[PDB]
Amino acid sequence: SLVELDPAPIAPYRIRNYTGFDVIISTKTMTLRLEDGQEAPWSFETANSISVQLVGSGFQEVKSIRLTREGEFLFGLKPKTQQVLHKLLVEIKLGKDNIKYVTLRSPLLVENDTGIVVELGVYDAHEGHLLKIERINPGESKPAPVGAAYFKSLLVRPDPGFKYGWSSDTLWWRDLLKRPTKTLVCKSEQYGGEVFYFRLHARWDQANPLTRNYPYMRLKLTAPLTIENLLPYDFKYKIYDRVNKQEWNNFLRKGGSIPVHMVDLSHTFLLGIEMQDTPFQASEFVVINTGNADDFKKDSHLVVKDNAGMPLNLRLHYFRIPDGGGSFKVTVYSPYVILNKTGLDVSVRSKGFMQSARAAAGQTLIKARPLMFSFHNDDHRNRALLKAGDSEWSKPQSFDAIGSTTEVVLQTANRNAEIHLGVTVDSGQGKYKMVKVVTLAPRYVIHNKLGEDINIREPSSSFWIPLKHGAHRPLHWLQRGAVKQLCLCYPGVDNQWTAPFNISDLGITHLKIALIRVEILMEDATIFLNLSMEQRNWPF
Amino acid sequence: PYRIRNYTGFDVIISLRLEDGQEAPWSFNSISVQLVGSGFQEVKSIRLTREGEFLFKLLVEIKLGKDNIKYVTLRSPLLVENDTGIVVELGVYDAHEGHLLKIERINPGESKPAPVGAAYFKSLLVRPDPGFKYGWSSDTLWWRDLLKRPTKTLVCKSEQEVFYFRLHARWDQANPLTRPYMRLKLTAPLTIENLLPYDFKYKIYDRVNKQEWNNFLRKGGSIPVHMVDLSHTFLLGIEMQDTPFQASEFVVINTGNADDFKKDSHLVVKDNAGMPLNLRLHYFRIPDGGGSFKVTVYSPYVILNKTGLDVSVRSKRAAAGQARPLMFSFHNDDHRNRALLKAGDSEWSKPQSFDAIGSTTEVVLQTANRNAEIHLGVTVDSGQGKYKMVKVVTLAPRYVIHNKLGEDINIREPSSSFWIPLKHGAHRPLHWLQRGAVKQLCLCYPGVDNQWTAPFNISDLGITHLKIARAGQRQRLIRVEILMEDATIFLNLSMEQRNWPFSMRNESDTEFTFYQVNPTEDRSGWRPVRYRLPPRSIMPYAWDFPAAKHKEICICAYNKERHVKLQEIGNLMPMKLALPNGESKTIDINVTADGPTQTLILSNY
Repeated sequence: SLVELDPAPIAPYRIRNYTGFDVIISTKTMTLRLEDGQEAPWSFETANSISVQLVGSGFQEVKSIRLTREGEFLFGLKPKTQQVLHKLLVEIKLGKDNIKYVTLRSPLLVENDTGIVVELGVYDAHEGHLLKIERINPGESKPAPVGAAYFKSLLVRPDPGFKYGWSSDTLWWRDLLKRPTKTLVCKSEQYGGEVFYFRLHARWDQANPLTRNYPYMRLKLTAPLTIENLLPYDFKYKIYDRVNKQEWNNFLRKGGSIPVHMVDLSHTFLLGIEMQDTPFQASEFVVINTGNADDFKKDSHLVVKDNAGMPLNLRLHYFRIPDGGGSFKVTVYSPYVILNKTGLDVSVRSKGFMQSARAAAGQTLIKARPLMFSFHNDDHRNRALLKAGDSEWSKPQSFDAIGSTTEVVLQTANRNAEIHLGVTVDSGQGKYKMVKVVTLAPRYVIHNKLGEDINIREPSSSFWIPLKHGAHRPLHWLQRGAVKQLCLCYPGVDNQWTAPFNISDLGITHLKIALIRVEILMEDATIFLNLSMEQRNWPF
Repeated sequence: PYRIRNYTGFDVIISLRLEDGQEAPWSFNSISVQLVGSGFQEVKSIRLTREGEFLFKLLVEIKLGKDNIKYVTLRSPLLVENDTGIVVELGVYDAHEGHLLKIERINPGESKPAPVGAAYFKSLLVRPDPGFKYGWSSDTLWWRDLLKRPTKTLVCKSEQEVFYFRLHARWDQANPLTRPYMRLKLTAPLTIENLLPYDFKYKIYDRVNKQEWNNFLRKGGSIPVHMVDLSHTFLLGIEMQDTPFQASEFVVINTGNADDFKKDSHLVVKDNAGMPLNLRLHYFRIPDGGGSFKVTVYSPYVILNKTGLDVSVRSKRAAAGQARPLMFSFHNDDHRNRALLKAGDSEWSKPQSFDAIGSTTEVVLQTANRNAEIHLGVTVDSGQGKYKMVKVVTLAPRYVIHNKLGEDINIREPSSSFWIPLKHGAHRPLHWLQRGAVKQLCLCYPGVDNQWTAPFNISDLGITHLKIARAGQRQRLIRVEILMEDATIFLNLSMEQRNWPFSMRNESDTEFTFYQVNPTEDRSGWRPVRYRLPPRSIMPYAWDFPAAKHKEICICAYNKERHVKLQEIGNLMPMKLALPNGESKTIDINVTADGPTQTLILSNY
């Protein structure tokens, strides 16, 4: 056999060298030589401190670097030339893997918060020469070389394959102390009009005085615009710059987000969408960013008209990227999404407070597409009306109550049956938190697990309907009464119907047929009836 | 399968000799009835297969009862129904000689006929039970007078106090035997029903026959009144015991013939502070009663405070008479009227509907000067059975936790340093919660140097397993059952007395180590917990962090790692390990499904 055990449970450092020089790290016995850009694990087999010497830098070996606390600790490189005090920054981050990541670098950091590879170049602006160039992956950061961050300037460009040149201005920390926020312009090598845009924000602690004497900054590079699609459909979008009059076309799936590097935030630019697979036309342009010269208020809504002409008022959410220096995300969403899960084709109308009732835009027939829904204005007194099949229109229902289940009883046309629906209104899960999801369901659903086919009938009614084994079916039309009931029979002729059982009484109920267990359980405004053969002892 | 009731006023012979007033069974399909000493011939060819009223004047009533037996009452076509609650004596009166012939008792609910032959010539009189000491009816009950005036008040003076019946006579207008085929129903003139959640003492006043009448009525109770006449305008006044309400003013429950007072559809009670409550009065006319009716005092809303907090309700003024159930009304009857709730030290709520029949809503209350919220569940239903006109509004906690672990436990929201104790066998509402879309909880054994568990989502309905351990002790599995009753998510914490969902079975000659993969934003609380699986061993495992979306494990051997899932059946994808002696080993990985348990088998290839 095997040894049965109880389920009880059971290189702590990783050092990277981003200094621009080869380093030698020795404990205060064990040595590790690291090239520039390489990382290696580290363990201590004085206390828990190391000593770092930058090879070929002309700097003394920094002693007594304790690696136990986390944060950014600055050490003074000892041969000061002319009151220059160059600093080595040791950054320690305790990651989620319970491993302290240790970065040896200069205090100037460049953060790539874009989705593409960015090349950072070390530039001598007096000589016109690019000393070195390092690549930064998306979501990563790289520093200027140690020592060179004080004297040399910086340039950024995208990945060469994109054929965009270096930034037309430099990234100089003494200029960034007075002007930390800057749009970085990169001209194209294939089109004079084509111009890639970065947006740079520089940030530091305003209490540390060393940033007035040394580049102790972080330089975050972002996309100036990000477009998120939280509709339940895809769209093709069209960005128009009012200045110099360019238009850029692209595609965006449901749930997706895309960065744009083709617009500058000093220009007024506009968004237009054309939703795919939906009875709506292309939208008009809405102002998603104003310029420094223009004074347009940016649009909070986006109108799409269907093929009949009725409007749908989508909403635009703006989120400023933190530490981004004015770069933002725009999100197109529908304020309501109605899910028709009744099985019957459902018409939805919108009625205002003092306004009249109008039909909803883009209503199709069922297999049921999700229906984007908005009111004509943003009143809390606005309500909606529902119609299921050949039923009468509903009472005014509220789609604003977050986390609510409501029974809706519809009287029906030319008969005395009634349709019973369950309406759930929730907020969308995760990133769809600003979208109110309205599920329309039948209130009663019966499911057959008896092993064979069955016939069901409400006992105040001569109208019977079958139900196959393993098939679920809703119970739409019901006869009027306070308590709702049902009866079962086998499909053989001259078999007898059962006693009536209340289909709204939650719990288990036994029922003899010529023992059947009916369990009755509510789930998201829908009472589910489950029929089964009782495989236990009878209660009497 | 037959039962014959001889109510003819004579003795009959059925071909069974049945005397007058005696019932007897019968089987066999027709019979013949001889009325002995009546001066009539033998009625024969009496079919007993169909139900109804058949005339031969002689009447045979056949009723197919609940015990599917053929009830066969032989009678005259003049029947007196006792639909009152007391025993009624019926007398056969000869008004030309002042002469009472026979006296027949009628129990409540049943009916008794006039004698055959004497119905067409002699009049009738009713009275109550002679233990009540009330005389006969002052007027006579003559059916020719009832053919023109079918509805009357029957008055009975006391023998040392006036008793009243309401008589209505009904018949088929298309019957050819008009001018005595009729039914004479006797009802109480008034019935008062209490559908309040408190008892009251009531008092009936009247303008004519100035006579106050005081009595008591419990909750859910109904009482007939025989001391008033429907020709009199009379008034009802209630006073509820064990309430903070005072006595009510008199409202008009019956108008007279000569008066023009409107019948009050409402009844206002006032509390000890002066705030009003508008109870409603439902009137139900008794069918074929001749205008006798039932009045019903009910509250339009009953608010049940099941939260455990002190709750105030306002109506858009404050509610009157503010756990006992709270009767609630609005100032008027508009569907745009809403209410506001306050619970404890929280702000007032959004406008809530008490008219939304069959609804469960979640109400979130921002508390005063702190960033915690109170989460409530509001359920609005109609009452059960006879309470269907009352709207019942239950205020409940949104979340309730229940300890069935056997030991005491401590609970904590994972974004909070504030922990709450929880004794064994104790229900507790989770009122105050931190803000956020995903509400979570953590458990810990009491005492320091004990670690908290992984967070689990308390809004995800179903079964969730959670691993817990004391300091230096082994792990035990907690079953967390999360179920929604009605605006109340009950969390039940028990110790799992079932095999664990996973069994790591290392059949190979290689020591492994396994851990749950980092999902990364996340709210699983993932920390590194590695387990050692020595060669030829087995150990049950439950997810270390059940709040993760994608859940896989990572097995590790000789600085090699392999992610494997734990729900699929696997694909026997082997893992190649480079051993320090220079050779290579190959570990086959399979997942079998033993019922609810998924077993991971690592073998040698």
